[PDB]
Amino acid sequence: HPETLVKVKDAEDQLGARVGYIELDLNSGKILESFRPEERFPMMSTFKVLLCGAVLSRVDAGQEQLGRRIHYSQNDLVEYSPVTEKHLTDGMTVRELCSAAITMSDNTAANLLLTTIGGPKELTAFLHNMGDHVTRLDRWNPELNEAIPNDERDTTMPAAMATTLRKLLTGELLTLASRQQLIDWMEADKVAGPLLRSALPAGWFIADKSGAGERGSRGIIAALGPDGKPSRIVVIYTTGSQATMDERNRQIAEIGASLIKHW
Ligand SMILES: *C(=O)[C@@H](NC(=O)Cc1ccccc1)[C@@H]1N[C@@H](C(=O)O)C(C)(C)S1
Repeated sequence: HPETLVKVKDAEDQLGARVGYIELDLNSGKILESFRPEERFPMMSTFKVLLCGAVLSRVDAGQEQLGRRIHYSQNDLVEYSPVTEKHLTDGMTVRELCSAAITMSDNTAANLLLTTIGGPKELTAFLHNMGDHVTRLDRWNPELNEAIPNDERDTTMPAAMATTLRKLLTGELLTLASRQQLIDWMEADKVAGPLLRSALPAGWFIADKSGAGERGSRGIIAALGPDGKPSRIVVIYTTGSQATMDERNRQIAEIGASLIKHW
């Protein structure tokens, strides 16, 4: 609905920055609405969903185990590791790391997992293999959040990310059990409150992943829908704003309000 695009443009005005947006039909893959669908934006923490998808693919293939324990030390800790920080002693399982990476956006968890699969080059290779020739991971946390203007590193495009998410959640890529696990992690996201969740009506379903980075970078990927089932994928990215975190959250939430209103 174009009324939503009105809000997206308004957000651009308010934030004084580019906003990338896409509304995708989960079932058919049809693009319902878009704004800057093919411009690059830093993925930030949204990459974690793809990372865990790759992990799950290995689990499916027998090359990885969810129960496998990973040990790390103070040395591996990076900024913002609320979960990993508390488990230095006993370590954490792959499953727990994906949970922390997705639900709490634990940066260290993500790094550990990245290493585990072979690094950014491998995640990228994984995406390429699934038909995503746009999305690329080049660095680890925290560098991947630099958001240097015009830098293609660690970026995606709203249309690419939407499409990839659709494949991950509904394609034959992962086994059903792994698909569900991924969705369950995204549904349990605990740090995305002020975003789309704030505009979500009761009884609706939401599986998401937020992210923030330098240079006013903020974004969210989500699968949502009424009556406890997802039916659309929404991707929203922004970068370049000088606005405060709260200002950025509000705009994203208002975008969500509009998309819900015009459902
Ligand atoms: C992913 O996007 C992570 N972001 C940061 O570590 C980058 C950052 C944030 C603020 C200032 C400077 C750099 C984790 N993702 C977000 C998100 O999910 O909202 C957090 C803020 C939780 S950290």
